[PDB]
Amino acid sequence: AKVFQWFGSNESGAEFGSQNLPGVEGKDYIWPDPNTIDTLISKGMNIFRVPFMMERLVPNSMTGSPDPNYLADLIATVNAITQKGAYAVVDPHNYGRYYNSIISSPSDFQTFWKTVASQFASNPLVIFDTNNEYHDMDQTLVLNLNQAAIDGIRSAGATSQYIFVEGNSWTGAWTWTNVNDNMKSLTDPSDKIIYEMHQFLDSDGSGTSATCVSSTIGQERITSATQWLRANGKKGIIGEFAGGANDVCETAITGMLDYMAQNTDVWTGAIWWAAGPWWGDYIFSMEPDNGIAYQQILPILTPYL
Ligand SMILES: O=[N+]([O-])c1ccc(O[C@@H]2O[C@H](CO)[C@@H](O)[C@H](O)[C@H]2O)c(Cl)c1
Repeated sequence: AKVFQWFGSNESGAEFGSQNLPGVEGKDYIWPDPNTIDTLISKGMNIFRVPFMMERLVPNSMTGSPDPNYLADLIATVNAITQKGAYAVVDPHNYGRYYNSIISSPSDFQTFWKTVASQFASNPLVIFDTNNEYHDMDQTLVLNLNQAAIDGIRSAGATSQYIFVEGNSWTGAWTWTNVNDNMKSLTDPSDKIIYEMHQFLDSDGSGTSATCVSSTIGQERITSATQWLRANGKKGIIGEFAGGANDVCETAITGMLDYMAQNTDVWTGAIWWAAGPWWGDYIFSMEPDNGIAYQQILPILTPYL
């Protein structure tokens, strides 16, 4: 049936308006629509990544208590995804930073992660994602933060769940081998680490242009990462990727996914960026029924579902 272990979409919105903390639900940010998630599940997607802000979930100090109202909506979003059998990725979309400062204390980060994991420890369809897109920060620190997250998660008794770890350089697949080699050393008593890498297809890899470099750029940019995963005995996932609704990008997307389908010994699947209810005319919107990617990219993703 399905080609990959996991194939689905980011469900963005709870991390919107990040300049406004705590911000106001329904004004600065919004949670995903369970009904449009239901539509994507019906099409065959089985994984939904849910960005949220660390500061909204655990304000002021990451070692403190959660904010009950924001936590309630995270739980509602997650448990609805998982009630249907799909996996829900809990993603503190924080770039290795808390109140815009590098998270320099692995012990504080471990406590944050025990707190979060304790809210989901009996749900085997939750996936914990240590942090979205570490960047511009010490490389040993990135390793140590990922390890601290794992340690906190497992200390909470959340042992059935996969943990998505992310590297430096915005966890890019194309820069993985030269930047993130030290990530090979991460340890997990559950043996459920997945190396989450992101790959955009525009000139600079920022995912801000709908134009892709070429019809083969996706395969090109993930090839070395694929060899690093295999040689190091690791498993990976593409946790964010996108291209514009045009021929070159559509061919790049197909070529990337086809290459990944030939390498499922290491690639567990792929997650599109992004669906969510506040994208409007976003160049990559996967939100049913009118997102441009839902209209023009989903027909090329269904062959893998
Ligand atoms: O590796 N690079 O040469 C490179 C990586 C990332 C870049 O831009 C960032 O891309 C992120 C997504 O891949 C995005 O979230 C972030 O906002 C961008 O700054 C560049 Cl330009 C280059």
